[PDB]
Order: sequence, then structure tokens, then C-alpha cells
Amino acid sequence: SLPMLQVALDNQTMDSAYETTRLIAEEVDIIEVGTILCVGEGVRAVRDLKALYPHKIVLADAKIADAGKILSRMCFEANADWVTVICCADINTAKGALDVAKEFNGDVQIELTGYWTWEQAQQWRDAGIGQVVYHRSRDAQAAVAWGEADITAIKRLSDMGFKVTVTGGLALEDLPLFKGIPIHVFIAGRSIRDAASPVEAARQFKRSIAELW
Amino acid sequence: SLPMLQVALDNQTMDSAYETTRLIAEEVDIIEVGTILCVGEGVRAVRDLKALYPHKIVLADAKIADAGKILSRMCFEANADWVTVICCADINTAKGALDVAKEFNGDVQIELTGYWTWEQAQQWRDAGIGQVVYHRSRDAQAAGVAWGEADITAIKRLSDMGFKVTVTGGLALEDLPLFKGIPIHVFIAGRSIRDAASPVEAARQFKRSIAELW
Ligand SMILES: O=P(O)(O)OC[C@H](O)[C@@H](O)[C@H](O)CO
Ligand SMILES: O=P(O)(O)OC[C@H](O)[C@@H](O)[C@H](O)CO
Ligand SMILES: [Mg+2]
Ligand SMILES: [Mg+2]
Repeated sequence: SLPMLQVALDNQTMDSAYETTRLIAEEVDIIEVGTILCVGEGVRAVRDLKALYPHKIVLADAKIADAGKILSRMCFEANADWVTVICCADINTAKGALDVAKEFNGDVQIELTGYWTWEQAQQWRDAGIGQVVYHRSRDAQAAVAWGEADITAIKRLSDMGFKVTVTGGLALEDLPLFKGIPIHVFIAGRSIRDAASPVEAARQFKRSIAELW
Repeated sequence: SLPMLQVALDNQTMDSAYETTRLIAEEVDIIEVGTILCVGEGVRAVRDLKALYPHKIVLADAKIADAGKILSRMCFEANADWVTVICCADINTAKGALDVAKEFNGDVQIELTGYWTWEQAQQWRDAGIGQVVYHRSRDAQAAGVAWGEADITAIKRLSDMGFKVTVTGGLALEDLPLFKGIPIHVFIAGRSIRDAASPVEAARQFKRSIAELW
């Protein structure tokens, strides 16, 4: 269907996250427990947010790097729908997290950061991974803009059969760049949370997506 | 010169962690808040363990992959001494985490796993990173992956470049002699201490073996 909209809750405490969710939870498709929230509060954040918003997809952005079975199970026992595994994890970390995900009718996304290869991407498909997150680092961005090499990479991932998420300092005005590509999800963190009107911001994203797709 | 001993608290809740620390806090050098504990309990795990053991080095194994300043600050505000940044992070993620660390009289380690390069290593040294963790994955280890000459070569090369090298990942007592003659900074044991019949004796055995081999 259309690209879904995800809000990143990169907040240090639950109450800070709820300042955002109370404005926009019904304005989005996916609620992300950001890595910062995972580290701030632990998996209770996942459990609490799914209990509040059981009708939304809850993504635990844990960036699992090792111990795939243990960490995925902790997230899925807390009622996560989706979890993230970082691309530099061993392939068996990804496989282990996926095996657990399937027990809970959930899913695993590979977070694509810095160096990764097309040979790895094929490893992920062969393993039954069907989601990747094309994830521009904020620390790179604080220093890196979007460009054709990103678009080229995103199309190639999509062609390989991944459902592709696009994220990393995304702004409303960025959306037209990805026109024509079957983007699975766009994530907005700061550009929703920190807007003068978070509700207006989310609605602008959904409006633009509807228009472009 | 003796390699130090670090216990990894890869426990899901604080009370499970404390079943281990109440036995071995004074039998090891470094208390690691494992990644699994960080995700289970959040950064309160760091604050609480440092409050219990303020004389010990407390390492938060957060495996920071992005937002290096924000995540490091959270750990350091929680009274961490050291924090980990994964090697596939942007170099500015590591730099940002180091800048914060320096505000708090702390330090950052790069976790070395999977693919990385000697160019990266020079980058880390150039940024002022003085510690790396030679970090074997338990999921590869579960697939049957063992310590060999490639590991020794790499560890000696990282040491020569000026890093203090930590060795970890399913470390067993019988693995130590493989590293004899290398100036290892720290050996981490998680499961081989926590899950022993006597965690105290397991820690003590690691310490005696290290004292003999070095
Ligand atoms: O739009 P933002 O603020 O960059 O947030 C979305 C990012 O995907 C963020 O969640 C990232 O995963 C931080 O590491
Ligand atoms: O000795 P173990 O059980 O392998 O634990 C130590 C590891 O370094 C562990 O903490 C690793 O970081 C988990 O990702
Ligand atoms: Mg995120
Ligand atoms: Mg660890």
C-alpha cells in the first residue's frame, strides 16, 4: 500500500516519550522505542508502549549486535512486533533473532550503517530477512546530506526483495526524492517530536506520502 | 602487566546480577553492566552498580552505534567509568562518545567484531581511542568458531598500534594459555563465572591462571 509513517521515540524516559505519544500516537502507523529509550528505561518501554497502543506496530530499535536469541526474546516477551539487528552482527545473530521473532509472529529488520556489502545483503535474504533500514547516522549528518548514491542503493535493496525503511534526520521536504520506489516505511524522530506542532508535522508527512504514492 | 579480570553481567534484571556480584565483586577488577542488563533494566543498572561498588571500574557495554554524544552522556551521568562503541559506528559517533567521556574522567572502548579494517584502527588511534575489545560473537561461537593464529596476529597488531586490548566472547579457563606472551589488558568472563557451581572459585581460578601465565 502506501509507505507507512513511523515515529522514533528517542527519549530518555517514559514520561518524555508520552509527551510525544499523547499528541501523535493516532497520527502514525508504527511507534518506535528508540535505542535511547531502550537504554534509558529498558524493555519495560516496549511493554508499556504496546499496552498503551496495542493496535499500532511497536518497533524495538535495540540494534542487537550479539546474543540474538536472548535479546530478541526479551524484546518479544515485552510484546514488540519488530526488532532491529545491526548489519555488522554475525549472520547467526540475525538468524537467531529471526527464529525467535517467528515464535511471536514478529519480524526482524537489519539496520544498515556505514560499511556493509551486497554479499551480506544476499546473506540476509537467503536467511529469510525481509526488512532493512537504510539508516543515515545523525553523527554523520551532524557533520552528510541525501544523494543519488542513496537512491541507487535503496532501489537495489528493494529489487532484492527487501521492504526498505528510510530514516535518519528525515524532513518533510526530503520525501519527493524517493518517489517511484515502493518504500515500506519512513521514520521521523526529531522532525515530528521537536516540531512547533507535532500533530501538524505528522499530518504533513502523511499528506505528502499520500500525494507522492 | 597482569591481565585484569572483568565480569560480564549479562543478566536480565538487577536482582539476577546481584546474585553474582554479592559473590564476586571483590574477586574481579571490572564490573561490566552487560548489554543484556542495559536492555533489561536501562541505565539505572549502571547507577545502582556504581553506588554499590564505587571503588571499582564500572563498564557499560552499551554497544553505541549512533547518537554517540547522547548515549554516552546517559551512561556517564549514570556514573559509568567506561562505555563501549561498536566498530561499525560512524567515526564521529566514537569521537562524540570520547568527548563526553573526557568530561567525566571516563573512557571509551571500540568493540571489534565481524568486519573492520586497519584503516579504521588508525582512525580510532588518531581520535584518541586507547582501548578496543577483541570480541568474539557468542552466536558464531554457538556455530563452532574457535581461537586461532589469525586472532593472535590481530591482537598483537592492535597492541602494537597503541591500543589496550580486551579479549572476550565465551572465554573458558582453558583458553587463557593461547594468549600467553601477549600484553592483554583485560580478559572478560560472563557465563564461565556466573554459571559456575562456585562463581567465587571460578573467578579465583581465572586469577591464579593469569598470575601463572603472566
Ligand atoms: O528522525 P530522527 O531524529 O533522525 O530519528 C530517526 C532515527 O532513525 C533514529 O531513531 C536513529 O535510529 C537513532 O540511532
Ligand atoms: O563470557 P561471555 O558469557 O561470552 O560474556 C562476555 C561477553 O563479552 C558478553 O558480555 C558479550 O559482550 C555479549 O554481547
Ligand atoms: Mg531509531
Ligand atoms: Mg558484554
